[PDB]
Amino acid sequence: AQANEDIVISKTSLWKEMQYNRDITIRFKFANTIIKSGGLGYKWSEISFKPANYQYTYTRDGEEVTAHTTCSVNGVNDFSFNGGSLPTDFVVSKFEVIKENSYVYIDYWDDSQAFRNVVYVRSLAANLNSVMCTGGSYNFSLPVGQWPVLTGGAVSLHSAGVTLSTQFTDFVSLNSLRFRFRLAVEEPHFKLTRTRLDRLYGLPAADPNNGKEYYEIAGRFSLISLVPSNDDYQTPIA
Amino acid sequence: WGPGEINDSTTVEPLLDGPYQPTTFNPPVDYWMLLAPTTPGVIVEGTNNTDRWLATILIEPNVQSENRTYTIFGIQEQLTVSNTSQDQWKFIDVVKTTANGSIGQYGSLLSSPKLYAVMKHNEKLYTYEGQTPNARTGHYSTTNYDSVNMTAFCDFYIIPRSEESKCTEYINNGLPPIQNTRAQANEDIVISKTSLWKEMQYNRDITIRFKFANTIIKSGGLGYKWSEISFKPANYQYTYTRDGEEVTAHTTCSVNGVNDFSFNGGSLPTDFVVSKFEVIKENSYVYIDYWDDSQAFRNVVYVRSLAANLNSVMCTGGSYNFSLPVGQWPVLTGGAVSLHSAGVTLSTQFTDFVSLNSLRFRFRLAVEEPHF
Amino acid sequence: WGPGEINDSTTVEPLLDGPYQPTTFNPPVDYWMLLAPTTPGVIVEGTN
Repeated sequence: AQANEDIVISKTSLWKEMQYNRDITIRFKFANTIIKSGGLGYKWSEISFKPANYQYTYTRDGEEVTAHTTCSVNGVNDFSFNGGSLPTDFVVSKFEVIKENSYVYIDYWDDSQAFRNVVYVRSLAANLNSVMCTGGSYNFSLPVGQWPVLTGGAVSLHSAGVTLSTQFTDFVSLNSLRFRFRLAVEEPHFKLTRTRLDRLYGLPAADPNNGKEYYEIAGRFSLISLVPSNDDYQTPIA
Repeated sequence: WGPGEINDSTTVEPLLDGPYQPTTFNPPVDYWMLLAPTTPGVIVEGTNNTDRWLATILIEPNVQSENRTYTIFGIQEQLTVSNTSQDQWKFIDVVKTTANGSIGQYGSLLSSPKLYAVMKHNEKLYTYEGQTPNARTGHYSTTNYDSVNMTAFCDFYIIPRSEESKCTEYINNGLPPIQNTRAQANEDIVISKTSLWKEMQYNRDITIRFKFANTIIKSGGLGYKWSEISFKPANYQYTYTRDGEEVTAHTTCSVNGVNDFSFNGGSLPTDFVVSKFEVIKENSYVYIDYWDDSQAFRNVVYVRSLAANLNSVMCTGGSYNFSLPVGQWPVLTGGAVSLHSAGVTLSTQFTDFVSLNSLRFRFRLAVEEPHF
Repeated sequence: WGPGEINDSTTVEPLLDGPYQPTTFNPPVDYWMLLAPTTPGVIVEGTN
């Protein structure tokens, strides 16, 4: 119920704007957990994705960069392929599948002077080269009968802008950054086993690594921010 | 100014209702019922249990005219049945009169793909017939015998009214049932010269108006087989009286930390089947955004810090019901969570050369003593 | 900087029981089967 007031905390200062251009690469990977439902032999509940943090190492003009990255997915489509109703059927709750209506919400962190410099950023554009993602295989164990395997899945990637976010607590400030991505479906399909409905488009949630090393993407930086600099009174009348 | 949202919900694509237990039914009016057989013989017994006692027989190929006992209703009954071709099955119909009634010989269909679906419409049982190339329909003189009760003897699928074209296509072809089928330099260029900047501490009396947006959608089935109870963001416009000037604002809402359940109350096609049932609990997050118009809010960018002392508020729920034409309906009543202030974050979008921002407000929640 | 985001915490724990189909069954080892009818007459039928 108090009134309006404006209070200053300290006096004026000098500020400079500077373009930043760095050659960059990013390392990329998924993660998964398989939480099955309780039951006798044929029960599955969740096959979904989780984020994780990683460390890596680059080279640029003879300088080392330790990295920190984390992966997540936005707008993931969901399926539930019913396997029947009998106590030995493939009753299942939740499958995770991706379509080009889904997005990616990965983070990216360094220790270089460039990232340390940019907090008060105006414009941040980049040119990330499109890459490929594929799928592998994952089997199941059953009391009897054959064994069903999730298999296959491929997509393309495409840049969809950058988003920066900052978390403010009662005590400290938390910086963060994301990376939106557009997905483009490819030809390999889901070779999921032991049920009728098959040959769809997208990726599964079972094998995101596929035995590969990791996922690498290269790109560029275009940045602008405000930094302190030197005075200009040295040449008052040039 | 714009919002930021996290969500995905699409559970409405089974397109196959699934196999069901063989059980005595009281099937409702004007509905389609798939007949999935295992071995030729008796499929379903359906009777008016006063006058009419109906069933049908599937027949293996290459069988000569032979009467065979079959213990329908616990009593045998013989009928001369013969087969002509060497690759197709046969379909017939039987009409009974009483407990020891006569036999009404009907039913005719050449069966390549081993499936059936023969149902009623407009107080009239419509029969089907033929062979996969250009098989067609018929009907029997069933003058409103709709009190008939089925008795399923196999596992089967169910279909509603308005897509009889697709069920005709399927009885023509059948489902595909295959289960286990198989760079350079790094420079920094200057934009322009320096600039002068000062920093200001701004405090405003803050009032926020809030209401939530909900959606209920029916899932295909018999009246209760539902999953989708979805959540939506809200959008409003507001007016404020603060220091003589008027304030306009917009606000959206979203929630993270989904706490979902399901009521799988049985397996019969009239049982209480709920697949997705979300009730929030104390360890989740709610989100609020601002599109304000104030001069102080006009200048919110390049923030060093922003604290805001808020008031804890009460949030309660209401009641809901359903309508399936049998029994007595259940009621969904409850809902109460006290809301407390929590951390506040800022996020900025970017595209081409313009920026989009959003003030995101997080609130910690708590459950109350009143019970539900 | 530090890790901040929450995509989704899918907390679905609705199962502590489950209804099944009154048909035949082959029992495996080390489990239990609950049965409770309401109609007078035999309900359980076991045969070896």
